[PDB]
Amino acid sequence: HWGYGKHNGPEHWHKDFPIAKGERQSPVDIDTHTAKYDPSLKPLSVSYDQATSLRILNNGHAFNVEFDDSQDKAVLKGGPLDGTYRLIQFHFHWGSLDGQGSEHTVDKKKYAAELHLVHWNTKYGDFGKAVQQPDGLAVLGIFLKVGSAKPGLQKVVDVLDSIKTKGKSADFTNFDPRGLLPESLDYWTYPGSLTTPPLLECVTWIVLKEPISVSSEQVLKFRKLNFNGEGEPEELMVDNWRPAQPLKNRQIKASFK
Ligand SMILES: CC(C)NC[C@H](O)COc1ccc(S(N)(=O)=O)cc1
Ligand SMILES: CC(C)NC[C@H](O)COc1ccc(S(N)(=O)=O)cc1
Ligand SMILES: CC(C)NC[C@H](O)COc1ccc(S(N)(=O)=O)cc1
Ligand SMILES: CC(C)NC[C@H](O)COc1ccc(S(N)(=O)=O)cc1
Ligand SMILES: [Zn+2]
Repeated sequence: HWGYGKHNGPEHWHKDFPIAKGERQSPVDIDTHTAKYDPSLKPLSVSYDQATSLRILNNGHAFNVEFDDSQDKAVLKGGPLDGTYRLIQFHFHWGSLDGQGSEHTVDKKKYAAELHLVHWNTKYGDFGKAVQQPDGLAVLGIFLKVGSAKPGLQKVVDVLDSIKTKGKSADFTNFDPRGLLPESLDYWTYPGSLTTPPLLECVTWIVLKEPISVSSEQVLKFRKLNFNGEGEPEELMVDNWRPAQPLKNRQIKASFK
């Protein structure tokens, strides 16, 4: 199956997922001098106060913190979006070293990691229907750099020991994702795709300009996770990022001057 190794990584994905070479693939490089300020872009509305987290899962490619998305409890609206998008999960992509790990890049700069808060459009009823639509998902992407610790991340870091290997899960209730946001909500936005198979072209990407800082100890604990299942030869879960894809016939818009 697909992965991030030499024999199943991003250069192989097109053989089972031909949309890998499609017209609106993600991630991309964000050329800050080419992105156009769009004064018609509305401010983002992040309403996470009623969020209900449930569980954290090692799925063999990353770890997902999952939410109750059966009601409008934690939603994203505004910005480039029409309608209401419900938070279903967040996850990260990260590197084996601090100089790499993010999926999007900014003027070719790579950050140490990237957080993805995944939301689906409520007019399609459920997540599986939404991923079949060009405006079905909105993913809020947030860069991580290494510096001071992020206090709101520590609860996640401290549970990773219990989900070391693929298929393990743990209860993860009462987690507040507001503690993972930077101060500013200035953003870039463009139409794109899931960055892992099935690579569906269903995502409005909203990438925040301001990174969050995490400590070296926090990201070191990400790197102790395993791609493999329990009892299998250990493969550290590192460098689970897809590189930048061709922008093709797309414009990146900026919410800020
Ligand atoms: C785990 C054992 C069966 N070995 C796996 C097997 O060789 C499959 O190899 C592959 C290699 C690449 C892919 S793709 N186009 O999804 O990235 C799929 C299967
Ligand atoms: C009805 C409520 C409790 N929520 C149910 C909703 O279908 C959420 O289901 C989920 C939530 C997250 C995921 S994962 N590991 O892909 O991120 C999968 C199914
Ligand atoms: C209506 C809500 C609760 N749906 C979102 C929820 O997370 C369900 O997630 C999913 C996940 C997968 C599918 S499938 N295998 O049909 O594509 C459908 C819904
Ligand atoms: C096809 C459906 C039902 N299952 C999809 C699967 O859960 C993958 O979901 C996702 C969700 C988000 C992303 S990312 N890295 O772009 O934010 C990638 C895969
Ligand atoms: Zn992701």
